[PDB]
Amino acid sequence: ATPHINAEMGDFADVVLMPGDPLRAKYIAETFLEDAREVNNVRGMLGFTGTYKGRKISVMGHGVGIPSCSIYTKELITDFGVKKIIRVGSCGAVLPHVKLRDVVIGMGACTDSKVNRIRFKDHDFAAIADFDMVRNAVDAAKALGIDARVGNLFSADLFYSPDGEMFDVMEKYGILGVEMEAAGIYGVAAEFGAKALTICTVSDHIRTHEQTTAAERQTTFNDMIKIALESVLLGDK
Amino acid sequence: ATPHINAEMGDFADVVLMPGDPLRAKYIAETFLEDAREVNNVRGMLGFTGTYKGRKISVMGHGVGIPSCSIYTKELITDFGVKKIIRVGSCGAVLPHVKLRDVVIGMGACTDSKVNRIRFKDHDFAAIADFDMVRNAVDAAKALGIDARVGNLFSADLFYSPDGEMFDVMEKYGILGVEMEAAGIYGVAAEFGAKALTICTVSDHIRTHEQTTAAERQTTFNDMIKIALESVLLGDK
Amino acid sequence: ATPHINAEMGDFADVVLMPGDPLRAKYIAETFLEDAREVNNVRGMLGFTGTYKGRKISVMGHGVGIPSCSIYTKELITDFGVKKIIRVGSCGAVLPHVKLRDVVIGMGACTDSKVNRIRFKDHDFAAIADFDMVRNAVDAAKALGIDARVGNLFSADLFYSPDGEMFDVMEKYGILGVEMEAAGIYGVAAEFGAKALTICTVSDHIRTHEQTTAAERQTTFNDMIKIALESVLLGDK
Amino acid sequence: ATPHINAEMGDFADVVLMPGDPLRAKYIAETFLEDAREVNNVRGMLGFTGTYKGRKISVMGHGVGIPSCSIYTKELITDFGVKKIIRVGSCGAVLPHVKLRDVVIGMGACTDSKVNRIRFKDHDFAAIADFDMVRNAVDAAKALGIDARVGNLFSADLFYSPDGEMFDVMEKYGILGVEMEAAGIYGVAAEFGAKALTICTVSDHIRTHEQTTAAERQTTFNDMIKIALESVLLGDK
Amino acid sequence: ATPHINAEMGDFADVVLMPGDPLRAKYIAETFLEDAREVNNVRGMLGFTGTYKGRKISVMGHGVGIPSCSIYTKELITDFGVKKIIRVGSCGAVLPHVKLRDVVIGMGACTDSKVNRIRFKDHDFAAIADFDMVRNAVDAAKALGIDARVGNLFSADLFYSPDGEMFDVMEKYGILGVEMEAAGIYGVAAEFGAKALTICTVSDHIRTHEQTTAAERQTTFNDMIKIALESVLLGDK
Amino acid sequence: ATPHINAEMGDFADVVLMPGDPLRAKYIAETFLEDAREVNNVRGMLGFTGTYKGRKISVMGHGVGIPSCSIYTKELITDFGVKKIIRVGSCGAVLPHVKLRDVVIGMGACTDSKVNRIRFKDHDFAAIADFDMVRNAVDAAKALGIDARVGNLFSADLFYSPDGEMFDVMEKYGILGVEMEAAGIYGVAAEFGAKALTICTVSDHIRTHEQTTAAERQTTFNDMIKIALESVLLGDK
Ligand SMILES: Cc1ncnc2c1ncn2[C@H]1C[C@H](O)[C@@H](CO)O1
Ligand SMILES: Cc1ncnc2c1ncn2[C@H]1C[C@H](O)[C@@H](CO)O1
Ligand SMILES: Cc1ncnc2c1ncn2[C@H]1C[C@H](O)[C@@H](CO)O1
Ligand SMILES: Cc1ncnc2c1ncn2[C@H]1C[C@H](O)[C@@H](CO)O1
Ligand SMILES: Cc1ncnc2c1ncn2[C@H]1C[C@H](O)[C@@H](CO)O1
Ligand SMILES: Cc1ncnc2c1ncn2[C@H]1C[C@H](O)[C@@H](CO)O1
Repeated sequence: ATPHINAEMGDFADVVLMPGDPLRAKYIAETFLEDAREVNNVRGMLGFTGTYKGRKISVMGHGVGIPSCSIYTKELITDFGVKKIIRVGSCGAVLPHVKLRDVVIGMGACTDSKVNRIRFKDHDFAAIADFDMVRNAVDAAKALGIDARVGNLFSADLFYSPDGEMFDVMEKYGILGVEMEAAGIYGVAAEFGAKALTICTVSDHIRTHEQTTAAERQTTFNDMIKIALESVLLGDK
Repeated sequence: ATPHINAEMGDFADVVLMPGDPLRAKYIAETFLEDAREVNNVRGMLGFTGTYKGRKISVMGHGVGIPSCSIYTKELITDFGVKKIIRVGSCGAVLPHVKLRDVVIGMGACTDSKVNRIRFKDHDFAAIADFDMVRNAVDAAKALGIDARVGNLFSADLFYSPDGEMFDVMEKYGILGVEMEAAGIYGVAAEFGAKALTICTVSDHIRTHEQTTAAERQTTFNDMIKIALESVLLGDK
Repeated sequence: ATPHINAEMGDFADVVLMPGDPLRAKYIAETFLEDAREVNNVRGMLGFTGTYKGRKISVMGHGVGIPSCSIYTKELITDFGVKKIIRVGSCGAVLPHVKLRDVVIGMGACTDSKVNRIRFKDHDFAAIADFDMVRNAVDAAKALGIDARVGNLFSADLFYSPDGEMFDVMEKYGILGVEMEAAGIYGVAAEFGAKALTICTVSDHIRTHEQTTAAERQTTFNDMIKIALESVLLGDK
Repeated sequence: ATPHINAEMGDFADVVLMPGDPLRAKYIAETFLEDAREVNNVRGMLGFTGTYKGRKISVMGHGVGIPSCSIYTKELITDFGVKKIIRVGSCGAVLPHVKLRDVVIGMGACTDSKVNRIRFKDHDFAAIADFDMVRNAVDAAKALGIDARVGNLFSADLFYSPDGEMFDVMEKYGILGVEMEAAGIYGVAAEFGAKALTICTVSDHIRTHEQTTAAERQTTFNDMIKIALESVLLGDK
Repeated sequence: ATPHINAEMGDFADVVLMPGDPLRAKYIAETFLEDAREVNNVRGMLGFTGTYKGRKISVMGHGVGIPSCSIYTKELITDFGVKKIIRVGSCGAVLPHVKLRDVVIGMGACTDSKVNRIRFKDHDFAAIADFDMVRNAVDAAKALGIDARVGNLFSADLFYSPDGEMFDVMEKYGILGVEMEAAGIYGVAAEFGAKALTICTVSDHIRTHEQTTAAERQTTFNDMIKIALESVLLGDK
Repeated sequence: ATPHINAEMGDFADVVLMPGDPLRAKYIAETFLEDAREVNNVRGMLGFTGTYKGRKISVMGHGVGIPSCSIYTKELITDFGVKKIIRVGSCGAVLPHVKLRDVVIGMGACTDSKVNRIRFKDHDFAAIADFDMVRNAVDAAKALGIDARVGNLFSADLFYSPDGEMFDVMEKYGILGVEMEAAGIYGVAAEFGAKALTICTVSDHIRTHEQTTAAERQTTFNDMIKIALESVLLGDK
């Protein structure tokens, strides 16, 4: 057991999907996983383990922010033998052509956090996902009839940033989505020799304000989970 | 309502206690508050509002990490008229004389996060608590027969830091406890003109390893809540 | 003796009040101290030792700037057994509400200097004063019927800064006064294990642009001194 | 024409392969391109344009260092309509498993330079290659039965660094190869909206200390070129 | 008059020699200048104006540290028509071959202060002296038969630096002397359009720990003054 | 031989003139040196050795950028006995009074590169040239009747800087010319124990956008060469 995970080696699959909303852990378990079992409840961060088409998979939230997800991803890697971590969440878009409900795959992740500089002797560490996982997610999406967008995400420490102009810089450099974990998870993965990938659906615009019915979300959300799960099966091949 | 708080102005008291463990919100509500009511459940972050000796008070978790707590504290201040925020949690000690179960009041808060530099034009912003709140907590503790320790806390972005030596620097500079929110909350308070204070009980040593029975914790925890709540009443005077 | 202080262990009291102007030290000693004697003259940085209501007390200028006061405070602590240092000076206001002749107690101090970053491994070190000393100062003020504002000061390296935009930043984040020593003195207090406090009187308002020099301004300066001196008496008890 | 390129819009193909050694460009053009003609000679930075299996292709050295390649890639993109840039060079390994003659595809690139910080408001910009170009390169390698490692490269500013400790840091975080251009080229691609990729062959192992120069090493260099050229053909389809 | 100087235009010469210690300014005036007249006493920072071989000259202390010297140099340049500032202070030696009483001309000045970074958008500003003034000092020394090393000085913010290893870095890069003003004075000269030069007398050796001993605190301190004064005459010619 | 130079000790003179463009190195050799002999061709970075008025002299390109020039200067200093490096390149003017064809002597060199910060523990290293070499150039110019400004140069990493406003900062602080090597060369000279000086010919004006036009690309470029060569002779004397 670890400080934030009351479980033992083997309780988690070697692949773990992690939503930002804690409530989504249970939802994913009862909707996509078979024969699921609870493996953690520490601090209310419910963790589950089951199988998807025979493949063992676990699901558990990571909390909002690099600090929070750095804890869970780290403990899972070093103490529970986790090899892959797929973050499934939302993101705000700064580009005009990126619309709500669009699926973005963060091959890379910029950030204004200092965690990676702390790790890389104050130099620039390119926080990146595992290449194979990226391609697995892209193909999985294609197979479902979805055209995902692959590029850079921006992991912000402040949802309410005082530097509004930074969003302009993000757009100017091709940032596809703004979230709050990617860079941190990728940093942890590199630090402890694991693999990671972040998949997000555009929840809103950081310049205007589009609209998406309640159904659209729940539907696109299921689509994102399917992409993640099927990407794992492609990876196993 | 806000992105992370599904409530309206008035649903929260002007004073809010915020634990790091989400589960503690409900516990505090049913143990110390009277006539409590649920005011939020978004993303599973239960929020409650009641009265303590006639004084209106709300309680709700803030999540682990500066990013997470910066969201909640901000939304509460700007959209729900909150004037005071008291964080109640745990902390790791680096000083030999600071023992487990000790109560530490963070008058100041150092950090390795970049949020404050982002706010202060890359200069040094002294993340501090409201002075009156600090003295209210100190006196409240005294009245309960508890000698609190007042000084600097260190808000770390990484629970599992690669820079072990930094803990040596912390000890050399009088850091009383290492946690993961203070500096961020104090930053938000200064940014939006509110008042904040962080109170923590030593959960462990970052050099050795003492011991505290399960009872000791639950007991000292109740003590910390009492200190916080009574400090509010002293502030009202 | 030291390179900057030509005196011997014992000449100084364990409590030293330090104004920026060395001629101000002479003023303080002759005005408030009984049986005072000059204990230092090096570089014209006058130092004195006498008694206030029977208590042994010393006063000595610290020169302008963090680099200057860092030397004198350090030497007083490591070579003259000084346990407490109270800076009594002036500052410029940036807050509309902060008026001329207002007494400000710097519980914390922000800064443009990099001295604390050098000390704190390039991270954010919250330069704060000793809690008890702040409490004694506030209680002393109250006793004298003098209102006192407790908060953050800003220790600038350049009295004539090339970027006036920082002033709006200070105002936005609640800085009570701009001086040039507090942050440095607190760094030294932490590094060498001593206690320090900074008290200042608003001599000018950078906002409406206005200085203060008259019987009223000189009356307020004396009040600050009285606050400092009486605060140590309360501390002794 | 430009200050560094004495040619006209149309002389270069929309895809340019760029080695660090200008003499290497001559080698590539004569070895793989048909009906190739020199399109630039300024500063001895030879440039050529020809066809590979009917496809118009150009090759031109980029000089050593981020500052050098930043100029040429920028000009090619903004003044010569170049849409894709493929860097084909060498790198030094730090990972025990990465062997000599191994082909490394830099999906991302870390760095000691501050060029991207200047571009990204002093925050962390993840310098990454174009996903499709990386995918085409990997598929091309596969077709040639050539194994290829996809990951992070490290673009150093100093071939002779004063701090060898950074090498252990690179190894700990999985850097596949150390070169001196990738991070800069990716920054330029992002700033000016173009697509770029860096491919390299391990010419030396900084670990066991060993270079590679022979028929086998030259065979591997040609494979990298073949990979690059064939990757563009796949992209066209 | 200015904030820190009670005088009027014309009270100072167009060239001002400035030692860190006000008492040394007084010594210089009484020893080298004829018709010496005190022009300032604010904060005890003595300033004098007189003649040397018919040439009007001023000498005034600047206090310890960059923040202090920046004030006086600025005011002199913008309100008193000062064209040349020649600092005549002391310094600590780091190089083995540099001994006490040695004269050093700082054509350049390194520093760990943030003032120049504040002025130069966080980039590296090479704080250098006026070339003509440098040559004048060299020639002056030659004529007087006094040895003088021309090179880089280090302007430290902390006389009692917590980073001892930095001295090794200074030595490796040939820093001739360690003081606390050069880089700042040069920053002001460039910002406010004036010329400056720093000349120092090795006061002590940082390695051997040998301070200014013997009656060699005069003649040597005088050599520096002689050179500075004679350098001015050469410049006038 | 070295990694980037195919030659042996003795193949180069103890003094090497270095232009950024290899072709200009070739021009210098054939135009100013007798018995010119090509000593290197690796990567096309032409190097030559011959005699000028009886004095053995070498000239070799260093490529564009700090990373490039650092390599060649380093290798020459540690493996070929080079004692003096005199860069003879071009530069862009920011000051209104500086016109094309103007000669500039960089006694100092500012920069936005991180190389010196890497060498100097993130502090400010004043990248300066060798004083004697500077004076030799001034005197040489005087004798030849060629005007020359002695001052600060700016070594930029990005020829196509995204920060246009920085040019205004350069101008305000009197930067004579903008190039891409000075600060780096000086960093190497100090690190590896050698002497260097950078002389540049205003190639274009950053404001007016006037490039090197007319047949004035020779005689002027020659003045620079004449000064550099004659400065060496003076130094030998
Ligand atoms: C403006 C902004 N910044 C950061 N994250 C944002 C955002 N707008 C939306 N998000 C998304 C992604 C986060 O992970 C999530 C936080 O609730 O919402
Ligand atoms: C080593 C370390 N770092 C940061 N926080 C620590 C810690 N040891 C204990 N804590 C405490 C305070 C945090 O808020 C909490 C996280 O679960 O545990
Ligand atoms: C407006 C302002 N800025 C910086 N320092 C100030 C100030 N007003 C007063 N001071 C204080 C601190 C210094 O020690 C001194 C400088 O005049 O007075
Ligand atoms: C070990 C090492 N370090 C830095 N750059 C290296 C390298 N091995 C190869 N390179 C590459 C990138 C440059 O363009 C060039 C320098 O020799 O080769
Ligand atoms: C060892 C050392 N470090 C820093 N500054 C030093 C020094 N020795 C002498 N000085 C100089 C510069 C200051 O202005 C002055 C303070 O005593 O002496
Ligand atoms: C305008 C400008 N900016 C940066 N470097 C410049 C320049 N004009 C000329 N140069 C110089 C220095 C480089 O080594 C070379 C590149 O063309 O010319």
